[PDB]
Amino acid sequence: NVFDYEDIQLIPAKCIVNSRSECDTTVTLGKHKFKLPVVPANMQTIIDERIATYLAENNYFYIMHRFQPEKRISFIRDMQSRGLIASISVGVKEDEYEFVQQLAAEHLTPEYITIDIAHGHSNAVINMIQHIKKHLPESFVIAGNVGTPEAVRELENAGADATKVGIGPGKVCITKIKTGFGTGGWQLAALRWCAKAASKPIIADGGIRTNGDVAKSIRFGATMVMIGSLFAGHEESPGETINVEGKKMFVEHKGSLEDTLIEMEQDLQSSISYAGGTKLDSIRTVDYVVVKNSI
Amino acid sequence: NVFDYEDIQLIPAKCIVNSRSECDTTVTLGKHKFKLPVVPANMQTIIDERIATYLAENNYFYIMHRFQPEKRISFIRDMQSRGLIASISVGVKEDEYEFVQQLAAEHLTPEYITIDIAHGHSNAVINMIQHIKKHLPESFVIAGNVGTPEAVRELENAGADATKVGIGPGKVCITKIKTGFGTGGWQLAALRWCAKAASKPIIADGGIRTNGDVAKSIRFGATMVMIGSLFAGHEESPGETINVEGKKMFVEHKGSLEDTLIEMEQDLQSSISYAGGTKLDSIRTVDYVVVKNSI
Amino acid sequence: NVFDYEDIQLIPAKCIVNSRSECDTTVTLGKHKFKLPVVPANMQTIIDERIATYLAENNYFYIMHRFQPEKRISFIRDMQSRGLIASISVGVKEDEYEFVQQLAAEHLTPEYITIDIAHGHSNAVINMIQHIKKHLPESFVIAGNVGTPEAVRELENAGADATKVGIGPGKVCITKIKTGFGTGGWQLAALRWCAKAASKPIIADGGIRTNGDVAKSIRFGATMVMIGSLFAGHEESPGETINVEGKKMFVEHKGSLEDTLIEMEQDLQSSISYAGGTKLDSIRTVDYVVVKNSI
Amino acid sequence: NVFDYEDIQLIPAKCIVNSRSECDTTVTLGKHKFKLPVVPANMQTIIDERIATYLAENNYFYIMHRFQPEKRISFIRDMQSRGLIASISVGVKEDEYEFVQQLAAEHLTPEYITIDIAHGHSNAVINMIQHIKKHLPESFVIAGNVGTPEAVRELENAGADATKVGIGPGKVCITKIKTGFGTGGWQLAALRWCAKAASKPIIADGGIRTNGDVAKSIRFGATMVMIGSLFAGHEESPGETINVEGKKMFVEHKGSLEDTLIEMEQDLQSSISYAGGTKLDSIRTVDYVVVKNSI
Repeated sequence: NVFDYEDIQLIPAKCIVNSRSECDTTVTLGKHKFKLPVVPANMQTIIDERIATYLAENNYFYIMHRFQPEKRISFIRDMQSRGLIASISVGVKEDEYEFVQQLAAEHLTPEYITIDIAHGHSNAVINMIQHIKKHLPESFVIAGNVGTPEAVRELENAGADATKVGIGPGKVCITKIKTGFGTGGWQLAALRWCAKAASKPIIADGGIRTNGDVAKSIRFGATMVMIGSLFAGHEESPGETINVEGKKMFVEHKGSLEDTLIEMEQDLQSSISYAGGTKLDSIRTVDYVVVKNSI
Repeated sequence: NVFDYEDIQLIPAKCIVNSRSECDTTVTLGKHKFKLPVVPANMQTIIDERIATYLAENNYFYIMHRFQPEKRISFIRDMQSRGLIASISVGVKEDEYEFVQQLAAEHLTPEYITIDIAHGHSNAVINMIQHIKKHLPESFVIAGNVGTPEAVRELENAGADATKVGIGPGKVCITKIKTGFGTGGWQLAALRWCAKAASKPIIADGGIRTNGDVAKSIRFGATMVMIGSLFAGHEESPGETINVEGKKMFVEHKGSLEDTLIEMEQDLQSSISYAGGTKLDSIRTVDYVVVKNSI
Repeated sequence: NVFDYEDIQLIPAKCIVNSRSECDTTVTLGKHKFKLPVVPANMQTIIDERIATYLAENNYFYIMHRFQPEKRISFIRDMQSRGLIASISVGVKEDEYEFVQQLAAEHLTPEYITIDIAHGHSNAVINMIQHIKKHLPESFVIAGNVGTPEAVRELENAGADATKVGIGPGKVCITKIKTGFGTGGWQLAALRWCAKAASKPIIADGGIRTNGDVAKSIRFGATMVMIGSLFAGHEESPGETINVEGKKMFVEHKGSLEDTLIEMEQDLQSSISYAGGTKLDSIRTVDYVVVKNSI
Repeated sequence: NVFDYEDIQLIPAKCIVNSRSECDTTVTLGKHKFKLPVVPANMQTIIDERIATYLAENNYFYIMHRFQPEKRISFIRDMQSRGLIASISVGVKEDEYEFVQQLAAEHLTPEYITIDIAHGHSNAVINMIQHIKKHLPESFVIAGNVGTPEAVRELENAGADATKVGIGPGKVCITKIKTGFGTGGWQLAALRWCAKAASKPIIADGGIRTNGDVAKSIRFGATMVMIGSLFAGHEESPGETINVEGKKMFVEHKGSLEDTLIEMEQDLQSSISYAGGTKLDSIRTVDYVVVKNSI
């Protein structure tokens, strides 16, 4: 009964809008509303401070990476002084306990904290959730990564306000190849399985290959969809651009992040049109089929 | 229980003809009889006025595109004055309401009108059917595109004389990739599903890769099969031809449309031979299997 | 429940021989015994008179093609005068009725006659069987091609001494692509299905890609296996050979037919070894599995 | 119900270690403990005397090949005099009966003897087990190769201390292609099937493509995993190395065997981490899924 993104087709329902433009693609996560149910991967190869500022300035969700952890206290302070959301990443080591205590003492509370660990179903993650909720009670805590309903439950019960689902979701990623474990090759069914157990929002993390996979993630129960590859290789992205005969970034060149986000929004409005609704939640009650040949 | 064209093999029955030439490939749609149960895609990259005249002059069904909508009233008038069928396309916008009223006033009635919309299960399409049937009662109305039995039913009930079935049927088309919705990758099973509900003729639209897929569409309940790629890239087709070392059209060169239609007819006679009959409907009662590896 | 050659693995049983050389690969068809349960395709691109003489001289089964039908009466006479089996092909047209009568009058009786028609489940084939059995009662009659158990039954009941099973068996052959009918992509399961109904020997025709597919055909109930591609492109084969940097025939070059037949025999002895027997029929009672990914 | 390595994903359990370094990857086979549950293929293209000495000196299991059988008595004597395990291969021919008797007479007892035959379910193998156990009772006897639970049972019952499972396990190996028999294309399910019957340790032989397949073999019941390709093409391996623009060995160049074994150990510690344990046996009780598209 297991499948992935490429195996699913959603079934259209009666169209009730006269134009895509009528369809509302917004979503709320905790106390804030955002333009789209998508978020760039919280990695230094995908996001940086300039991209995060663009995103927050235009009401798109972001989560900053923790590659330069010494910069996070200033990052928070600065975003919040421009009236922008501060959304950061933390780990679970002893120095991250101090970091959090530090924040509590300057009375900085980031709107969002993501605990970002490969194998996030652990007491290390559980204790960090409990520590964060003690010292920064107003922070919205996203915990992961997990791959099972028992894990989602345990993390929600520890106090997480959301969980991030995906354990080496790519079909040929390192985790899958080297360990034999994870959601690689069945990420969509894994998401469904985890979502059926969840009382709190889920961020679906990875395995996204097309804009249609965003609608599919919403059907099987995501609130936010975390995306790597589709956001990689924009002019704004980390790295260098390579007439000539067509650019490459570090593998091809996708142009402007802004155009990509607009197209994502348009494609998602089309999805809502086909779902027979006018808003994002309409995607959640469409029927679907599992196709025979998907590759 | 879902599959597509490549997964199906039809099972032969006792041959009762001494020659393919004995097999009748004709079909009727409304008040007219045609040579073959196939029709070119109603798009400007596939059909034009010269091709439509060839087709009507030789008793092949066609449906003209609406890319130059201002030419349709003259097109109708001219075909009908040469004793040829006029088969046109319309949309659902306010100006198409006027267009239809225009026709009613010059007492032009095209034999066939196709309402051609991407997501055709809509009140926009339902109201256009009702408008057409009021002002041009003698016009044979084909409505689409749809992908479900509830849609076929609703459109038939609104007054359509046929429906066109297929929602981004190609395995790697835009609709599938960008929205996650439609019949892409299971077009044959979608056709079967829709056909079981239908009281009126169905035009099966797209996913056709081989001439054998025409017989397969007939088995699972099509009356006409709408074809794009197989008709693309003929000398007569829109675009330009490119010794040398073998032509290309815009991707390869298939030669003469007339030879393609002859071969389609011969291949279809072979299908009837294998079906144990002498006419097209014999294909409808053959057994079939769903193969394991189809790619 | 349908599959093909690539989906099947046969399961080994306790080995009871000390050497492959102990295993007997012979088979009987009618009144004669042959070295191997394989036979080249009866086509002019695969067999000719020199190859047929080699085969008969060494107790391998052959069936000559009918591309030069005027030569068949002399071919029979000449083989039989060298004490060799005469095995020919016939069609079902009125002149083939005369041909047969001709034979009856010179009291030439070929040991084997193959009625070779694409869609062999027909009254044309049934009447030719009955005609042959009237005028040449001692001839062993192989009739085909068929693809169903009802067809095998009808042909056996008409008087055939064997049937040939396969209707466009190749995964990308003409019949499959152009008509949508036949055993293409499920030839092994088709063979099994037909074999369960049969009271007389079956020749399994086509879809053979490896020497292991010969054992597989035997398991699912063949007596002789007709092979095209594996016998194509030998030095002895029709066509022309193309240092240099390695030969081609018309697509690569396989060397000597004799070496190919020796290797086929050795590979088949290995199959019998793995089947836990010492003779060909041991392959018929092994267990098997249907694998998940076969391509 | 049949599958292979590529179809399986193991499901993570709650992580209980603070570091991979906490996880114990050791295994015992008979009277000795080794670093890893892996062993190089006992073939001259993979192992030699220098590699065997490295392995034994560092507490990795090895099994020497028998390509130069005249060297085995000296090999044993020499290893054992350096305080190293002697692990050799034997066949089942009459001269191997003498070889064994020879050993018994110089009172050389190798710690490990592997009876290495393609089709090892045979009385030839059964009698060699019984001969070995009579003349060298202290030798740990591994018998194979087998592919069924009845074979494992018969060999265990004859006196084998372990069995080696795999009959042409590779997807495109000779045995599969030429005979139609064996575990090729379903090696993991074959291992599971055989393991459920076994009272003694199993060595899983072949079909390993990734380090994650080691954990998968452990889940479905291996004690040691025999590996060919992943160990082929190291600087230390048999053959010759080919700036320049990147080395090849005989197909690419993998560098140092020592680095490969370290990485294998690290990857396997990660597997134990994901399995929710601290030792190898934790992998044995994880849940798993069978994915839809695996290629």
